[PDB]
Amino acid sequence: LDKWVCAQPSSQKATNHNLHITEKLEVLAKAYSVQGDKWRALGYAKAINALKSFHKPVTSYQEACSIPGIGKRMAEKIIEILESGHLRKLDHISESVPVLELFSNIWGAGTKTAQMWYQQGFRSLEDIRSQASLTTQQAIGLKHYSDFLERMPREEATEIEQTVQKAAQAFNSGLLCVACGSYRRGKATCGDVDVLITHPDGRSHRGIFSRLLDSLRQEGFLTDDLVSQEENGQQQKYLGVCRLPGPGRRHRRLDIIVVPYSEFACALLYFTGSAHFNRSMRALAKTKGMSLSEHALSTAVVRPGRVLPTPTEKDVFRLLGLPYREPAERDW
DNA sequence: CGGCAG
DNA sequence: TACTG
DNA sequence: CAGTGCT
DNA sequence: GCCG
Ligand SMILES: [Cl-]
Ligand SMILES: [Cl-]
Ligand SMILES: [Mg+2]
Ligand SMILES: [Mg+2]
Ligand code: NA
Ligand code: NA
Repeated sequence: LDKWVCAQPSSQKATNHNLHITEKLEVLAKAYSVQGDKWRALGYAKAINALKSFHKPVTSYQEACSIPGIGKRMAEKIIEILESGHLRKLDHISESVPVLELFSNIWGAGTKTAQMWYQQGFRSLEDIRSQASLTTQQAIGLKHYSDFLERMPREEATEIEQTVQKAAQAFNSGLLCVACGSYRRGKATCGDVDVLITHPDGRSHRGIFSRLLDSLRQEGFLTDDLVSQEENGQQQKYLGVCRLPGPGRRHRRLDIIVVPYSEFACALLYFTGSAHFNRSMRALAKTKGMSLSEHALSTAVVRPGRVLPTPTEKDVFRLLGLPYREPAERDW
């Protein structure tokens, strides 16, 4: 399993012997991403991780092609950056890219919405404010534009997780709440706070979003809601905005999901990430005739598959033939 | 040639 | 994979 | 449904 | 973009 990142520790990227190469490829990858070339950007992402994890500085066209995640096209850009120190294509990125990046950083606006605004002639958030037709989400996103681009100290994430846990455990002391995402992976700063809630009795998790959200709204803790389907009663997730009380506090993104205990480990695995780690592991499950989601690890379906027993993260690693990784080692 | 997570 | 419209 | 966001 |  040298071809899968979920099989390796992410700490390999700590000693990156190719920054002068990857720093330029990241710029190309971002241009493709904001321009909508989802797959070309994905390939660039995997090559940047392969290069970041390689043991030595790359020096040879042959050496480069041998690396999984690097083919002929990528090799030639490498040999170009090594020989000449610069990469010519970086001076031929569409001039539209910076504006596209500006717009697609509005929460709720993606590549298709950005490309449309650009075609209609908008070039600044000012134009967007005053001429674009915005969705309820995009309007909130626009209003917290800077805040949603800002990361917070992991100490503030702990306060936010504690706020949620105290509210939830107030009306059911048996609830378990866990902070996931970059927080659980050990990062010093967190872009948002990802809270996982369940009840170990297998049933008391049902019908608690309503109680929890009202409790957290009665405190003024929640300032905006991005996604919160709370009419059908099948609510699985919540995405919104919060702010801790007092001076010098910023608006922070908050994601909550409630899960039945039977799905804890898979829910825990998905929410802890990283995202590329998840896509790698899930891609690995497919090859082994399995299917991994936030709900379960299961076998392929009948042209309804069996659900494999996964009481802990460890068991999901074991069933996929992978060495276990601490959450901090899944930071791909 | 087509998938690329679910 | 779960939302929105 | 297309588009978007979550990890 | 890369991969099988
Ligand atoms: Cl991979
Ligand atoms: Cl576990
Ligand atoms: Mg996060
Ligand atoms: Mg989140
Ligand atoms: Na290769
Ligand atoms: Na966006």
